[PDB]
Amino acid sequence: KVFGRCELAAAMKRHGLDNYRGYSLGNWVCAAKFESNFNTQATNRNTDGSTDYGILQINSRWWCNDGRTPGSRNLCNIPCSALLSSDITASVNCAKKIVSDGNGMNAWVAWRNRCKGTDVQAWIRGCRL
Ligand SMILES: CC(=O)N[C@@H]1[C@@H](O)[C@H](O[C@@H]2O[C@H](CO)[C@@H](O)[C@H](O)[C@H]2NC(C)=O)[C@@H](CO)O[C@@H]1O
Ligand SMILES: [Cl-]
Ligand SMILES: [Cl-]
Ligand SMILES: [Cl-]
Ligand SMILES: [Cl-]
Ligand SMILES: [Cl-]
Ligand code: NA
Ligand code: NA
Repeated sequence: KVFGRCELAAAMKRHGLDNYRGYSLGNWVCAAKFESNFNTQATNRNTDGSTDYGILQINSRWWCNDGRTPGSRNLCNIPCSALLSSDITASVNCAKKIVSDGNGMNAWVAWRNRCKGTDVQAWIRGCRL
């Protein structure tokens, strides 16, 4: 599924990401935008052979199991394919673990490089939330 911006904002809000670990909702929407262009089916292969999955491009090196990232962890205890669902629950729940892990949203490269320190509230501007 390719979410609309506000649709995703609302879904993320419903799933408790607004101000989760202090990260306002726009951070999460910004991250999703630049990680996946709001596409739940996005996958990208990393240089180490892991793959990033889903709307928040959660990687299989640490967070999910895709059966082809040897030596990796599965800290969200999910098949990576679950992160490709049109239902963002699994991604959100995993993202909550990630962002809780001490590094905040810096785990999301695109967030660090494209959202952090920007006016992320712009990403939820105009949305009914
Ligand atoms: C939370 C999450 O999974 N974020 C992704 C990053 O992990 C990806 O970065 C890449 O992650 C792999 C596995 O840890 C690293 O080996 C790789 O070096 C790292 N790539 C970079 C450029 O840092 C990122 C890839 O675009 O996608 C999400 O942000
Ligand atoms: Cl868009
Ligand atoms: Cl915000
Ligand atoms: Cl694996
Ligand atoms: Cl959802
Ligand atoms: Cl933080
Ligand atoms: Na990425
Ligand atoms: Na894994």
